Amino acid sequence: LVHGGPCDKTSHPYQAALYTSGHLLCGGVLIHPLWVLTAAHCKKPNLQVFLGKHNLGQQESSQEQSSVVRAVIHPDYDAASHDQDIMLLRLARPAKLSELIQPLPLERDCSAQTTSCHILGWGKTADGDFPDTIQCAYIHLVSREECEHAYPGQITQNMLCAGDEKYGKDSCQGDSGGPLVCGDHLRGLVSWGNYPCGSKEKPGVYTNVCRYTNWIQKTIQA
Ligand SMILES: N=C(N)c1ccc([C@@H]2Cc3ccccc3B(O)O2)cc1
Repeated sequence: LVHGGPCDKTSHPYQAALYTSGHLLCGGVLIHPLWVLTAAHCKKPNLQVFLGKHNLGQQESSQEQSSVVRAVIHPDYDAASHDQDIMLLRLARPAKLSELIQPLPLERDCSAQTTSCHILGWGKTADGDFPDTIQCAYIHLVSREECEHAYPGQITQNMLCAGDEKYGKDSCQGDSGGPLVCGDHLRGLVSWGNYPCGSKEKPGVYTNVCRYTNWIQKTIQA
């Protein structure tokens, strides 16, 4: 996350860290003791999910670990266009809940007009380095028209755009699958965006979670 700052250790209990080959690949969202919601482009071999983490460089008393039993990619995910970029991860071991491990409620209502959001993760910071401490930033939901102009013919109804014209607060490499939180509900998933990271002109693109209400439930019920 570029142009943000360290999160408060207690303000992100739903945050997941996804590892592959000994390094952080993506973020994720705990939405159920058995399920982490992430981006479909985060599918990599032998994913290890870490819950209750704040500082990646140190073993913490609150952290929990789990292998993936089943990675469920949306049937209509299109890798070339990033459309329907959502994946459900079934945890091998259900998450042991505490004050630092809790699921985030999803936004079911597509009509919701809360523009004031926040992003978080352990992705590349302004200096081009990967932080050990989780980063936060307040960003705003950009218009469909503004996004459509920034990325011609690449924005679908399954995508949301959020940024900050003021300082260019954006998600970055390593923040993918992570949350876009609006009104203490999951509004989006870090999907893709401008390179180098920065939303001063071209906003960050997020999977639009409200559209997947039915598929999520149907997957968890299976
Ligand atoms: N809004 C942006 N500027 C933005 C955010 C996240 C990404 C990557 C995409 C990715 C690809 C492959 C593996 C992981 C990721 B991810 O963590 O972030 C790229 C751009």
